[PDB]
Amino acid sequence: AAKYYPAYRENVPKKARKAVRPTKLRASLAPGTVCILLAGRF
RNA sequence: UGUUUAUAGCCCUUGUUGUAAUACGUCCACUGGGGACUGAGGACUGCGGCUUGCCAAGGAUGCUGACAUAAUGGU
Repeated sequence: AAKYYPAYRENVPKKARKAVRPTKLRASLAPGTVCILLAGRF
């Protein structure tokens, strides 16, 4: 099959059960809101 | 000074509004937030929920950025 296999039987990680679910933003950050930038260049 | 709701009212008992409210106690296998520390394990098995796939259910993954530097780290 492949060429130059590693001399170590690879350790596959255990199947994680972390499912990505949609972020629930703050109830006060509706579109059209005026906001204040705290960090960054602005 | 003396009296008995009058041109203020109060105290006691009962009825009512009443299945009154609140406080306190207790409980919810009811629920909304904010912060902190930790991520041990390493294919598959298990117990469960959902609808075979999915799942927060036998231990962290995902999306990114900066720097790739003495920056982290050590002496």
